Amino acid sequence: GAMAPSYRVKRMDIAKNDEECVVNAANPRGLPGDGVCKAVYKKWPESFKNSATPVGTAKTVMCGTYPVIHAVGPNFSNYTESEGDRELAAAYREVAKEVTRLGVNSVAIPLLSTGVYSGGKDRLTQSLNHLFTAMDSTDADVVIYCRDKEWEKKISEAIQMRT
Ligand SMILES: c1cnc2c(c1)NCCC2
Ligand SMILES: c1cnc2c(c1)NCCC2
Ligand SMILES: [Cl-]
Repeated sequence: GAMAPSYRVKRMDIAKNDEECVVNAANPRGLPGDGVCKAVYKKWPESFKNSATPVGTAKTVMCGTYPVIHAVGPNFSNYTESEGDRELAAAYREVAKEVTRLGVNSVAIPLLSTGVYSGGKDRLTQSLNHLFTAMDSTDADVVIYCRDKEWEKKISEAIQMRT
């Protein structure tokens, strides 16, 4: 575990992370995809061997010895708000199981279902709160990756609020 497990946020490409493993915002079919998934495909293409997994699950595949945790958030275009919320919570619980199993001291994680899968809604608070519910009981250093300057401030404020 980390000596004083923390949450941090960085605004940059998750393919440049400084952590012991990465969570991919994957699609269920293990396809290269877009956004976080395409950056992950470019950096760790070997990790997409047999990475297909259902919605609400995570499947880890090694790129050399570096673990890529493929986490499949729901596409809110297809799910009801209610069923989408259940699957988004579930995907993060499966990420916490994998991070624990791998014995890493740190993990890079994007906010699931906040981009192309958001159904055109702002889901920062919803996705971040499911991330916390899952990860609070782990002792890995969690580093959250985002792209948007305003999201960086809101994530930073949410982390600081609880400290
Ligand atoms: C997250 C992912 N990609 C990028 C950024 C952040 N910032 C700059 C351009 C590329
Ligand atoms: C491409 C690569 N990394 C990231 C993104 C896109 N979007 C969210 C933050 C991390
Ligand atoms: Cl997304």
